Amino acid sequence: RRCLRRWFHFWGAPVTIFMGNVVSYLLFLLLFSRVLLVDFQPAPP
Amino acid sequence: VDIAQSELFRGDIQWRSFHLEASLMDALLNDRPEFVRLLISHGLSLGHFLTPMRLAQLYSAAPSNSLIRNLLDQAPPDVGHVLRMLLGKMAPWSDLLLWALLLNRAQMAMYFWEMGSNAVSSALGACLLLRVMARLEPDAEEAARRKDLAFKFEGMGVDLFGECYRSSEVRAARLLLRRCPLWGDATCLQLAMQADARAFFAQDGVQSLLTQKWWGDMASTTPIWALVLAFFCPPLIYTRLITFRRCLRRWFHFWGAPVTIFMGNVVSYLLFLLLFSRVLLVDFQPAPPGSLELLLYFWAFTLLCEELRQGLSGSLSQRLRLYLADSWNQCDLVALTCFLLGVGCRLTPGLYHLGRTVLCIDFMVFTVRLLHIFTVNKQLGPKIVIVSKMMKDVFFFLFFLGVWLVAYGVATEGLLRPRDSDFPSILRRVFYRPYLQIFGQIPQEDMDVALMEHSNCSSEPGFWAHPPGAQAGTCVSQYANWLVVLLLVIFLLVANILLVNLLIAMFSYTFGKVQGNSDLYWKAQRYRLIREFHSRPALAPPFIVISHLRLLKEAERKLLTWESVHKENFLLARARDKRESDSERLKRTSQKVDLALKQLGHIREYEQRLKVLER
Amino acid sequence: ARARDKRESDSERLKRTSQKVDLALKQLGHIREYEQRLKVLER
Ligand SMILES: [Ca+2]
Repeated sequence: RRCLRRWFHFWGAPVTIFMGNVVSYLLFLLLFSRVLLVDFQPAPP
Repeated sequence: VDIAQSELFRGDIQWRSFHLEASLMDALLNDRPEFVRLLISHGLSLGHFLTPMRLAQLYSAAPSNSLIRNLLDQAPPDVGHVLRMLLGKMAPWSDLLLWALLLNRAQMAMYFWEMGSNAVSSALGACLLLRVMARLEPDAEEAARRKDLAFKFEGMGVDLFGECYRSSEVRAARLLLRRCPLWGDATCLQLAMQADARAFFAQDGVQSLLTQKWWGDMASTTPIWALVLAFFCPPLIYTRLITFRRCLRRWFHFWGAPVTIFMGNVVSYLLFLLLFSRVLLVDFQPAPPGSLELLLYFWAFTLLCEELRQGLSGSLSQRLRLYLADSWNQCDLVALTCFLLGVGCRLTPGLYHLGRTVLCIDFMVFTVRLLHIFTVNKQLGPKIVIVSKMMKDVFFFLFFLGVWLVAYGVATEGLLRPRDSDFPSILRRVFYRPYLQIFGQIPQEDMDVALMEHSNCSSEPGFWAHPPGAQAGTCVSQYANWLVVLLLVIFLLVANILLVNLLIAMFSYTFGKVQGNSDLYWKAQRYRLIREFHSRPALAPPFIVISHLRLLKEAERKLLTWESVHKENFLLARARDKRESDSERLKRTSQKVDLALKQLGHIREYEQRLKVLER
Repeated sequence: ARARDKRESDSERLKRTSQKVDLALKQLGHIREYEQRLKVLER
């Protein structure tokens, strides 16, 4: 289908993968700090 | 082509216009600059030659799906509409030159401009057209050729004008530029402004011309201090201090000069800020606005009305857009808008504080706008431009620093485990406090456990210390405190030395690189400034209101001939210079040698035949 | 294009020009000898 073809075309482009990866990476750090500064406790995780 | 002149035009054969008409057409369609030059050189009546049908043929000869074809398709050449569209809808040679430019036949255009009439005006016009064409060109490679050709014309136009300027200063400068152009209405300079012909404005002649317009009727050599004394002593103008009914004529001459309007405006602007601060720091109160606050509101309203006039008289959408283009006009608009919000919030019963806050920021915008003054001085204008080009380095430093601050800030906070752990404070200790450490504010007693009391705060296992700082956390762990100090050492090393020094290195390199271009850019922008103040009403902003309320042939033939003669002389000198260059002499010398070798062979053959006949 | 560019360089023209001169000098000598022989035969 044309719609599916365009969808993969956009989401398969190297740039979009890069940007998508970057956004995920930032959230990872933000999650990391949240865990490290607050959620980290001697109790079980 | 050399063969044709050698053989077809050896002189042994006559020729006729009709004979050469077909060949000329072929050369034009096939882009044969040498031939078209040669054919015209042979006494061809171009004016009687060109026909509208032929002209249509040329345009039809555009290459395949060339950009020009797209414009023609969207647009019987109908060229006039095309140009009117490209610019914005604000003698055979001229037509041929226009045609050559559209098809990007560099040599063809170059030759036609040489035979043209309005050489200087045409040169800039070509420079404008190509740059617009290249910007719109999608090929992304033809644009490179168009950009190159544009530079060639601009370089040629400036070279010609310099010759004209030297020959007859008053003649060229005044009449040759200030006059209205051909194929357009905006003066010749405006064409340069549209084309962003940095080099052209960079020329000495125009700069001298602009300076003359900048000072208006007053002599361009008037000392600045002398102007200031005159400004504060209006009667003083009539003395011999300023070099240029008679009294009224002189009065308007002095007060109408662009420079005096600028200085008068600057003095008013400073007083505006001084009034602003007086209101902001003292007179601002929750009570209804006082006398001064009202005066400021009226004063600001005058600024708003003034800036409105600028945009309204920069094609409503066209003039609005170009007015918005100027960065300073953007600064004015944002400044005024914030001012309205401040007053609006100020009047509302419940938003007095918010009103004051936004005004304080607004005042910051107005003060920053004051940097426009430094764009006048020739030793500061270039500096301001260069500063604009440093933003690339600053952003690099910020992003690099921002990464490091997050890396160090979070790690330090993680080790300490402060008990406050309140989100606003967390941000303070993660970003703020580390940031200040760059500038010598290093709170050792808030991070080094050795400098803090030991006390029991939380039942959590491990040891704890009580920092004295109010925002340093009630109690911070001390498990691996040596690591915290170690990071502090690393952080200072990286941020406080490596990055800051690296930034200085980038500025040193960037400043050296863009010093040349920045100087040209300022010189070009100098015109835009002068035009802006040339049309501004004489009175100052606080009193500008009244001005707003009050607001509510053969010589040309002689001039053109004068232009052409210098162009012809300029080309001949350049062409002769080429012929006298070493390489050309070497080429011509070698050819003569071959001719000599040829005759030597013939002589040698003659001797042999004579020797045989000696019997 | 590169090879032609080299052949059109100034140095190469100078080299080729000098060689042609020597050839011209050679023929001049032969012509000079021819004139001498003809002059002798003029008797
Ligand atoms: Ca303005």
